[PDB]
Amino acid sequence: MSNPDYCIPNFSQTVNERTIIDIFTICRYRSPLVVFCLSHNELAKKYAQDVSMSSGTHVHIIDGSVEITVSLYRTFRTIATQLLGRMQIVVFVTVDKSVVSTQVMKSIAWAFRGSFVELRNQSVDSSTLVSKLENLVSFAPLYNVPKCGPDYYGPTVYSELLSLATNARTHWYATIDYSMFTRSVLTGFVAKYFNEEAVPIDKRIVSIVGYNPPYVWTCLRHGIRPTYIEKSLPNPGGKGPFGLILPVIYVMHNPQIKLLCLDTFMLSTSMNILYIGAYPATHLLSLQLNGWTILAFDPKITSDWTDAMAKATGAKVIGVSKEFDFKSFSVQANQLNMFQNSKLSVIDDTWVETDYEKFQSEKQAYFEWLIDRTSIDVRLISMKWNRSKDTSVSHLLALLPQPYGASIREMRAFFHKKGASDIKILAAETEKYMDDFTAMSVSDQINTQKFMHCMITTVGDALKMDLDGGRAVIASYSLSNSSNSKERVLKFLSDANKAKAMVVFGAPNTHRLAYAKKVGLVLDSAIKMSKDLITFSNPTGRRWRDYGYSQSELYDAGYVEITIDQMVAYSSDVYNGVGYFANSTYNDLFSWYIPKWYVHKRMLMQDIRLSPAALVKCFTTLIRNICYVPHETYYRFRGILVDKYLRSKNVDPSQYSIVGSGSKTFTVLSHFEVPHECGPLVFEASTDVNISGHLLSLAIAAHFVASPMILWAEQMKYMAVDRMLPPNLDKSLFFDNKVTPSGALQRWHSREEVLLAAEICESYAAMMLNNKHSPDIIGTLKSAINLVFKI
Amino acid sequence: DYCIPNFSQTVNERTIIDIFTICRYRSPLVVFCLSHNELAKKYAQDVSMSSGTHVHIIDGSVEITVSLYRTFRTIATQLLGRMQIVVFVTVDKSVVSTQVMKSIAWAFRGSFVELRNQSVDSSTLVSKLENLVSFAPLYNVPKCGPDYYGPTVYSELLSLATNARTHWYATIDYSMFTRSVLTGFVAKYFNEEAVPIDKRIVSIVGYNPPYVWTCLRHGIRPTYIEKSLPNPGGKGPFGLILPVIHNPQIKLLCLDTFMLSTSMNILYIGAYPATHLLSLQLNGWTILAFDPKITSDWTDAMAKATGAKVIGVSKEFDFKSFSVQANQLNMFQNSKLSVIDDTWVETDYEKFQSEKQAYFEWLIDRTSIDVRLISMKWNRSKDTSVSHLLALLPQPYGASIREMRAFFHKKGASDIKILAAETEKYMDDFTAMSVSDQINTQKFMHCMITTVGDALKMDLDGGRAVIASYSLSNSSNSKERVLKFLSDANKAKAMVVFGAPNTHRLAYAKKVGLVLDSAIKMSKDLITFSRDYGYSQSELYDAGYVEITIDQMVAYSSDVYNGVGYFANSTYNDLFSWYIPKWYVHKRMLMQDIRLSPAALVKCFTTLIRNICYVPHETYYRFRGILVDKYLRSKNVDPSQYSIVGSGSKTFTVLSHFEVPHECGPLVFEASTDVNISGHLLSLAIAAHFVASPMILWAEQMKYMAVDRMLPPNLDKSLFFDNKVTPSGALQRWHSREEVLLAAEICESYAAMMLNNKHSPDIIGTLKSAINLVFKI
Ligand SMILES: Nc1nc2c(ncn2[C@@H]2O[C@H](COP(=O)(O)OP(=O)(O)OP(=O)(O)O)[C@@H](O)[C@H]2O)c(=O)[nH]1
Ligand SMILES: Nc1nc2c(ncn2[C@@H]2O[C@H](COP(=O)(O)OP(=O)(O)OP(=O)(O)O)[C@@H](O)[C@H]2O)c(=O)[nH]1
Ligand SMILES: Nc1nc2c(ncn2[C@@H]2O[C@H](COP(=O)(O)OP(=O)(O)O)[C@@H](O)[C@H]2O)c(=O)[nH]1
Ligand SMILES: Nc1nc2c(ncn2[C@@H]2O[C@H](COP(=O)(O)OP(=O)(O)O)[C@@H](O)[C@H]2O)c(=O)[nH]1
Repeated sequence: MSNPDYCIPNFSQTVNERTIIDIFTICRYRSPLVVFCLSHNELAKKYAQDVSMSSGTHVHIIDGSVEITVSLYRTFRTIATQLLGRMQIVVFVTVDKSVVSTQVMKSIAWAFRGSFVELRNQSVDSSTLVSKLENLVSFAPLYNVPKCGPDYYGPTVYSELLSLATNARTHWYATIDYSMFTRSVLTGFVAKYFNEEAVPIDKRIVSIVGYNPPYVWTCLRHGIRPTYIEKSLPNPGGKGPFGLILPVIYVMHNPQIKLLCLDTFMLSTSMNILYIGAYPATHLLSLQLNGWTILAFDPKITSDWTDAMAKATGAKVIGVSKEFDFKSFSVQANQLNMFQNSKLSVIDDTWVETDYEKFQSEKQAYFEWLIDRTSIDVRLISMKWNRSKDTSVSHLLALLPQPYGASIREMRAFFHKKGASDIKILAAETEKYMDDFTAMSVSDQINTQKFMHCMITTVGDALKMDLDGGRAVIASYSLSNSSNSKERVLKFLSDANKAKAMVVFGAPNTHRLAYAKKVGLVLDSAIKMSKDLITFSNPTGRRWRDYGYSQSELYDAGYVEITIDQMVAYSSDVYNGVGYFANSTYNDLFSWYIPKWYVHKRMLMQDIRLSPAALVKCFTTLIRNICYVPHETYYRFRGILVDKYLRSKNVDPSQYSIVGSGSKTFTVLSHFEVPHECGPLVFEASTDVNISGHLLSLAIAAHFVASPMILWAEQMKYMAVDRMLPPNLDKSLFFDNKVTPSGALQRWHSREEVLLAAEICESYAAMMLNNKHSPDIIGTLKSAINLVFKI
Repeated sequence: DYCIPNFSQTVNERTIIDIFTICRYRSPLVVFCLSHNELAKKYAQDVSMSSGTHVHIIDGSVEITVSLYRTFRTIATQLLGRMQIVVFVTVDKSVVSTQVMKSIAWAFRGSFVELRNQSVDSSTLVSKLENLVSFAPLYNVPKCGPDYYGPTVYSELLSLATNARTHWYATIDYSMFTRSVLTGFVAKYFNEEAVPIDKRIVSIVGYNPPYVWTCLRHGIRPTYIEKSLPNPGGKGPFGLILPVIHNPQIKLLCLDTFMLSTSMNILYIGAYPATHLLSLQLNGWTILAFDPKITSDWTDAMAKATGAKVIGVSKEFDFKSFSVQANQLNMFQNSKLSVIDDTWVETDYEKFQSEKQAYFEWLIDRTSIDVRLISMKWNRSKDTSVSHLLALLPQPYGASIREMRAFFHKKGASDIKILAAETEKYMDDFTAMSVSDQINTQKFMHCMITTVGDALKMDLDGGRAVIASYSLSNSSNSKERVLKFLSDANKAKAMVVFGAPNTHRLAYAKKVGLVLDSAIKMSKDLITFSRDYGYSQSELYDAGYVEITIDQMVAYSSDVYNGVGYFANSTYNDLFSWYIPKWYVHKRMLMQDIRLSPAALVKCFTTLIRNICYVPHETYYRFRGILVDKYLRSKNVDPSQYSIVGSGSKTFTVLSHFEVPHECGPLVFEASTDVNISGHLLSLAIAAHFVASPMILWAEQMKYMAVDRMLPPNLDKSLFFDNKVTPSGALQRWHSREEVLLAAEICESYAAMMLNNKHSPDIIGTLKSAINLVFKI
């Protein structure tokens, strides 16, 4: 009949601008999954029952009654459709590690934005296992294990949700936590790239464009070293060649952030470290330090300590249970023999209760000797400083406050070959200084870490840097010029891709921001834009401007969008960063991109880590539930859309018969062709055409969150024929795709079936979203897909 | 704000609207019974992987009461999730019977499929299984009823010819569902009260055509009461001689359900095959049927399907034999009788009618038989005089055929002359009307089963059953008079089922901006639909009436129900509430099996809010302890007399004896006891903002459950799967009166917390005052 208002499926009454807002809102909950591995199936079943009956959590048990790749396929195909349902989902995995390994299950979990718990080692009465199981029921529908990462150090404290003393509330800073998660994942991705490209460990250095403090920690957590690139040097305003002897004067609650601050910076300066007063050095256990050599001096050191430290960090650890001999000015003393003709830095955390000032006289005289050696490239020495008397020092680059010592009096000195050749430190300056430092707030003390970070900063124009050697760079806002910036950034990226460099690029997505503004989600108050020029502002009222970019602009410059989900899942085997709890609308406005050469080299075979599985079904299923679209009816609508499209190209209806089912979109009756800038699309008599359904649903999802569509399109281009699985990868990572008897990934679609889907994409979006879609989002996707399939 | 749980940023009037919208989807469940577990596993995998449907299989690896408890406690939390749920039941009928599984399905607003008799390669079984995958998230079996006759046609969703679309009139279909359920509830009432079959008659207040069909589907006879009788404008003593102008066999159903309303004994002339009768429940009726094509098998199949006593005669009826001893009419001596004459002939039809007319003019006047009504087809080209003609009517489903229906009756015109020209011109006009206007002429037939009278004045002796529909909420009835009428019905132990707009639910829907004044406006309790009086739960409980939801009525009535189901829930229908008399609630409903329970409402709104607002499971109970702390402070209870625990098992512990003043108390708390407040009361207060509420029926049951209570011996114990049972096999006690009234006392602050102060104080107020009456001292 006439009005669609009294017909189903119904888009006209169910999808208005407020439905679109609601889909945006629901996307903040799009990470419901917990993957929990344990070796006791009766225990799994008990907690599965407890959490589903008490909170409605959906529960699955992969117990080995079914072959593992089939059980994964069944379980995660179901889950993929449900990720926007706003209900928790838990998969218990109780098969052996030899059936599905820790690393494979963690990859799958993170590919579905889930938290991951591995406890299969544990006995049935293990207090930790029972604790984590009971936590499922206490916290559901939330969980206190982070998603997509083992650790979290933000303000959220799940135990506060259970305390009457806090009114059973805790902090929740989604954007800040997600931004930190993102910095972590980008670092992890570069770590994975180094590993995949077999870069020598001493060349695992990444350039961060723009000073970004968290990267020091994230890089050392991943065993790579950071260096910042700044266009200009703000004046430290102190004495010494560099102004770091007394210069003028995100959330991360790490337990011993004090010792982490110095040590992660010092581990940047050199792969070889002399550490005096090392015991216990428990904060080092969290880092990845393959390729580092740590010579540790302390009377408390045991054989047990050394072995634990090398096991946990991977560094070469020579632990000697002695006091250091600061009286012997010989390179042959203190075992410094191994550091001959090598770069070395020294972390001195020794101190004495009585005669401290004169203890500092013996060490400083040792460090002044050691700092100008010639058989050892001595790079930097860190020493505690508390001088009540006046003393002159040689080769002193930086006399610095402690950013995490919180109103204490002790200071830190840094010896360097190019520090001041002579300088007398008086005690009234330092007392009046540390008085100023004691006065400043907690936040202000921490931020003096900038002064330590100057020493691992480079001035220069990032757009002019040398990109040879597969150089790794992380770049977003600061990657820009003062002049002609957008054009210069895209040329730089295009050049970087041509050079086979690894410049990782992020930017606000123009058409997603414009869409979120148009439907009324983002206000002019918070973010404005004219064309691709965007003005941001926080409640503080500080404004900054930056350019939005689109997928087709980047592809034209040789760059392919990848999601944060894909980066962390791809990097799962080396990842040692933080996870997250909530998704953030603000973060979802940004897209991240990697150069085309690396996608072609390493990502054309779509295992689950590089797949769109966690986006390709959940928006479609949400809309079908809201709009009353039966499963088979959905495929009928696809057929009707293709019928209308072919008629608009004056294809005569006798050359094809519409089927509109899940297996056949239409059947070709007689030979015809459709003009297309990537074609013509050719259709042969007596064949079935089945268009690419993933293209259609990814085009919807690209309205709301960062899109895997370009990476998918390159994979789809590769999958015109069967492709043998890579021998170096666990076959289980391909569970979600069809595999032939020969062990090959089975072909997906012809180029016709893909480009036909691209051609009807706009009308599909208009149908599913009741003409409240974005033609611009569709158009940039369509243009990029046509470049992928360029003729 | 940057804290969780978070109601301040998550719940605004727009969230409230979205909750109303999600309530249209609150019937996601399918219960599918079959005998083949590998088939069940295959389609479970197919529908969950393709559409995300949540699937459960009850296969007997776990004892049945525990499996049901586990499965449906889980499902109760998910009913507002806007995702399909399928429970496959593969245990034998001996483990859980068809009627029990159907009662459970419908108590959870589900569709129900019973196919456990089928073999693994049954084409019907596979067909219904594949339908799950094709239609998901929808399904083409109706919820809460076997049949459906509305305009929604699921096959059309699959056809390119229709553009893969079909009709969807949620409000009209749910109103028709409602009529059907109200009828089946009265049929359940008649059965529980063992009313004799001859007395199973219900009065419908206000003319409402569909009730004739729903009543005969349940073996009940309808009677309409209307305050004023508009004369139809035609000839004869009642104006029914030429008055001024879905189901595959609605033609035959329309006349026959009406004719079956007039007498328990029927002479059916020309009855074969009468397939449409097989769908009615006709226990208590006797049908004498004449047709040559009648066989013994047709007779047996007819009595088996309907429960009627069928005498099938394989002859032509003899219109030439003018004695009560002929045509076997002897079985009807000293009883009522009506006659349905479906015969016709294509040669000499006029003379055949002439002879039949002579026969019926004699028959209507018999004295050894009380002949109530005779119907005959009428197509005459000659002028002809007629005696005892009560009505001469078009066939409302006659499309454009030229045949009429004559109705003989002892109170018809003693003699009248029917002019063929007049009837011809009447048929000219009728066949040229639109189909809708044609159908609406069935009101002339229903005139003959309508009584004029003020319903508020009617006699209510003998447990009389009345369906007031919405009619008594019309503003021409002062609230004062209706409530005294209802109060008198309850005291007289009558069964008047009463419906009315719920004043406070409607005001809330308007306040939040769901309903516009362009559609509905209200001043206090006077409501104008674009007019009725709204009623509230506290007004009606004072008049002896208890709210019951439509879900509970159909689940309670499930073993006699033979009505229609529905597919969509409807915002408009949910604005209304239904009420039954307290005396029946106390007699038959205080033991809460699953049919009379709030299980399908008490979890799904709370879980939905907790998901939106980031409320952990344990944190929810901490909030409840915090609310109780504040309440006790506000009553100047010294905080050293209690310690807040705020957990699922203890709300607080009592340290020293203390008391709280209360109009139903005082509430007494003994030292060294744990107090656990009634969580169901709090959840139902939320649900009552959005849909009709089981709160008052629940409260009566809760009052009964201060102590353990033995299970009713003549009910399948599996209907009690969802409540705790004691070692000795009793229903375990629920809560003390202190624990219930404490909940009522904090109810307002709980709704303000859960809905970010966008709740309705009036809805909470009417519930709290009714609960206090339930617990009155
Ligand atoms: N991973 C992946 N596999 C595909 C893709 N397209 C086709 N295939 C293979 O072909 C099958 C289905 O193709 P499609 O017609 O796009 O169907 P779909 O993946 O179920 O998506 P819908 O068509 O919307 O139902 C899958 O089982 C794949 O193994 C694709 O885009 N990505
Ligand atoms: N079968 C049944 N049992 C009830 C009902 N109301 C209360 N109970 C019983 O009383 C016990 C405590 O009830 P409540 O505290 O009111 O509610 P609850 O089911 O525990 O749910 P929450 O307290 O909200 O978490 C329950 O575990 C039930 O066994 C009811 O309506 N039906
Ligand atoms: N492990 C665990 N299970 C629970 C907890 N609370 C409830 N459950 C499970 O959830 C089921 C449902 O109980 P529920 O409906 O919440 O009743 P209630 O416990 O009295 O509030 C129970 O049978 C328990 O198995 C809990 O705190 N821990
Ligand atoms: N029985 C049945 N199963 C289906 C149908 N469509 C999909 N499925 C099942 O659902 C599973 C998931 O299907 P889908 O998500 O479309 O992926 P794909 O069919 O493998 O490309 C498949 O293993 C199918 O067997 C259908 O029309 N009937």
